[PDB]
Amino acid sequence: DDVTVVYQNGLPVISVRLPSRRERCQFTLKPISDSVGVFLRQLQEEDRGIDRVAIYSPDGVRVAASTGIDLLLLDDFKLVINDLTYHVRPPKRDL
Repeated sequence: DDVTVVYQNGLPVISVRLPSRRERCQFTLKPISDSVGVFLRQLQEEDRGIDRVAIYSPDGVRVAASTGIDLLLLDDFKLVINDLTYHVRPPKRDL
């Protein structure tokens, strides 16, 4: 339960723990414009020691980058930071 998904002002907020400092860093994104590559590119740009960054679907399949993040916020998934295979369940939305 080390990574959150809690909405504020109609948009997702993803507070995750970084590898360098343990202070939780939240990530505000847009379901419309922001994509998975904006999120992971961001994450790489808040820790210089993040080596391989990934996101997988429940069935292990790597989710693409140009996929909209609104489409990622329909089901649960896995955010992978280094050896950390993270599991995330996002609250219910419509679209």
